[PDB]
Amino acid sequence: AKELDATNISIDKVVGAGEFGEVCSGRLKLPSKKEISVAIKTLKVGYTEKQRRDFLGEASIMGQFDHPNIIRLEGVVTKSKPVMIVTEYMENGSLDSFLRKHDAQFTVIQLVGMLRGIASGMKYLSDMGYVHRDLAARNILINSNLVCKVSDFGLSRVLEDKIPIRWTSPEAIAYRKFTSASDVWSYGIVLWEVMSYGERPYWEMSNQDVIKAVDEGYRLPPPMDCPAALYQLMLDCWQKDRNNRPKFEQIVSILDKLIRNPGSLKIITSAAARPSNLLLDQS
Ligand SMILES: Nc1ncnc2c1ncn2[C@@H]1O[C@H](COP(=O)(O)OP(=O)(O)NP(=O)(O)O)[C@@H](O)[C@H]1O
Ligand SMILES: [Mg+2]
Repeated sequence: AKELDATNISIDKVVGAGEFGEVCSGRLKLPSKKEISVAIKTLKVGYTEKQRRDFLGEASIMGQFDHPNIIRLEGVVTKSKPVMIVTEYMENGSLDSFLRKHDAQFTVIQLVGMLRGIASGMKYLSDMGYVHRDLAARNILINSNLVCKVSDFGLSRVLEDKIPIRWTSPEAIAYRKFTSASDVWSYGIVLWEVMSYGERPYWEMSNQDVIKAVDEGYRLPPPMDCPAALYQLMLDCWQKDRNNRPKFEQIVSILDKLIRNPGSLKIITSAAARPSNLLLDQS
């Protein structure tokens, strides 16, 4: 992480709050004198050593990536207090809360563009040997041009040697087997979230029932007017055998084909006469 000079940082307004303190919008003056919009996260006063380590540790992971669909770290302030993390500004906030404001208001192709961005960021993250472990719409940020970027590296780990039940693969729930294929499972959940405009995966089902139902082969049902190609992709991401799930590169390719031939999205799926809220996948 670049150590920033605080004279180049100007804080505007508080836009949200996190575990470690506040999130503000503001401006960063770059060494070239160009000024850019940024988000500024500050570590609360009277922080513990653990809080500082976790706060800056997440920035250290973020900083190892330089990709259009991973949130960009502009730098940190550590040599004065409060400690700060400065990232690119994402005008439309978190993807799940953004989509809930706009139910049924985007085209299928717009939604597919969002999904393609997320998949591309994940392809790079997995190429770099990281497993995110908390890939969920609430951890995707979306900018003024609807570009979606992976964020929140608080649970991320290098592949070597509370976790969000609704987004976690059955094998990771069962015995902590986290791999890039468990992030592909999570991607399938994000795909359902996007096509559902921010509906909660598995609604408010008891966690024990989410675990049992999924292990028994039950899957989230097709969102309203969901293209067949996209529901099939969800089912593929949710294969019981992790070896049968697509790789992120394959997901990017699948979505690129749908963008290239939007007519393919005209084939729709539904399941109105099904016996239960979750759908048993035969496959
Ligand atoms: N780079 C950014 N640009 C604009 N807003 C941001 C940025 N980073 C965080 N925020 C906003 O700050 C608020 C608090 O951040 P955060 O608590 O990280 O998001 P919430 O996470 O949506 N999802 P989660 O905390 O995982 O349940 C949210 O409304 C974010 O969308
Ligand atoms: Mg977050």
